[PDB]
Amino acid sequence: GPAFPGMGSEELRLASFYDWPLTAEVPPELLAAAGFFHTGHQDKVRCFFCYGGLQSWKRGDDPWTEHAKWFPGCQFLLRSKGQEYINNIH
Ligand SMILES: CN[C@@H](C)C(=O)N[C@H](C(=O)N1CCC[C@H]1c1nc2c(-c3ccccc3)cccc2s1)C1CCCCC1
Ligand SMILES: [Zn+2]
Repeated sequence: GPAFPGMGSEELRLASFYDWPLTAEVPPELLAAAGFFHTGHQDKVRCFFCYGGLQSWKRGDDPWTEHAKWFPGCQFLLRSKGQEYINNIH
């Protein structure tokens, strides 16, 4: 099951980005869709399922790609995107 079931809702995850500092550079819509919520500190986000954290986002970073790059064992990632997607990133 998820590490943090309370953030399993995409809508709740999106709401968490109200004070996101990088709206143009990395859209909250994409971050939330990819399982991430904003911690509220700097640009630090975390996946509700695997609890993997990511920071220091660069302009044009793709949340799903970074999710698969750093946390390829996440079951939310697997269910959402499939194994072929994860394999291709590695
Ligand atoms: C360029 N794209 C971005 C999204 C990215 O790849 N970020 C990575 C990342 O955040 N990682 C790598 C796996 C672990 C994670 C880290 N999280 C933290 C946190 C952290 C703590 C709580 C929540 C979120 C992040 C604090 C200090 C260092 C790291 S490295 C690295 C890349 C190399 C420079 C430092 C960050
Ligand atoms: Zn995850």
